[PDB]
Amino acid sequence: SLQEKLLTYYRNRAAIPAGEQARAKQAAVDICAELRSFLRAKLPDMPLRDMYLSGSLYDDLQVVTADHIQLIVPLVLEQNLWSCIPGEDTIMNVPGFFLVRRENPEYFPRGSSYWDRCVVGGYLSPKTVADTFEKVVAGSINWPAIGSLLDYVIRPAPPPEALTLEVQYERDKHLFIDFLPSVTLGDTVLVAKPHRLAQYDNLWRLSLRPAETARLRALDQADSGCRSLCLKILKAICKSTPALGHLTASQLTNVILHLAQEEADWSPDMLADRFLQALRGLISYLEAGVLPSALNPKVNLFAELTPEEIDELGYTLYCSLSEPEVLLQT
Repeated sequence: SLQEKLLTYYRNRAAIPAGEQARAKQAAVDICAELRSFLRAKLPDMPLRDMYLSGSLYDDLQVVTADHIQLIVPLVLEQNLWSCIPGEDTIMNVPGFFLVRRENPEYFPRGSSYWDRCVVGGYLSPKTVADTFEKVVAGSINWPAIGSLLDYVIRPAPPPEALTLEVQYERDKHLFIDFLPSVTLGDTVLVAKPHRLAQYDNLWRLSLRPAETARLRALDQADSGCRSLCLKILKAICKSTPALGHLTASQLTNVILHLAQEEADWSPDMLADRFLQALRGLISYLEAGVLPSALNPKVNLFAELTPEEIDELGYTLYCSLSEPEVLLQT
């Protein structure tokens, strides 16, 4: 049955062995500690809360192999000196992105904040804040020496991933660590990440992952449902299948959250049914060219995909509907 094929696939392909996940997490802590030391010694004036490791490896959502960690760099902004503006209220008109503006510029003149060095025309530039950390990934830190010292091979990821480090942590296993400079203004948390395409690159991105995955975890906690299990299977398919790799975890997670709004029953025996509904739902969003965020409905999660990527994704999924088991090949 598709049901038993999906559970087999989960067990043998999607689930990451415990050993690699433990070893990857050590590598991340060591890198984070090396970065802590470097910033203490070289950028002591820069105000930061404690950096910490985040993402799907920390909330049991990573699949296939332990290869991706987010290192959150929480910058501290003075709450009276900075405000944020939702992109849809700016002339850029970009939902899910924000400008950050310097406030009280006369009363607290230029220099009253460290972050005044990153201001461009009165706004806190995510490009200038990212560039300050891109200098670290690209190598103001001596990663060869650190790597010899830790027994890892550490190097910058290839372009355009300028805030990402590749870390070979065991023979034959690698990890990508993304350094995410983050600011928090009231209850809004924003991240600077370089983007391919100026429209997004110029603005701070609203962090969506923690709220999306908290919704999913709450839904499953209440009924021990299979929503996460269905998500992980979809992630492992996309990770394992070259055409489908252009789908993101955030996109797949919102497909599942939209389905959880329509279907109350996610008991273990509904996995097969829900898996097929997810495929069909992805097809429908791809044909419309819009996947609204379940948490922020103005944001189109397909906005950054090109139209040919969208057409070719839709085709691959249409080809799989008659025999969905083929998506479980690796």
